[PDB]
Amino acid sequence: IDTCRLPSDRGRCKASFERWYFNGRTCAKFIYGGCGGNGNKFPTQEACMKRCAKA
Repeated sequence: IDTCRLPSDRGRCKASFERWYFNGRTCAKFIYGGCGGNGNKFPTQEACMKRCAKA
């Protein structure tokens, strides 16, 4: 699991939506405007846990 290592950006921009991301092993939460994301970013925690907590 090398996707949970990628640093997800919150992308300030003109957006401000709360999303989930991987933090080493556990999940996290912040205001992700939608600018800056690859494989560590995720809308719901269900995917964040199923990608690192379930995998």
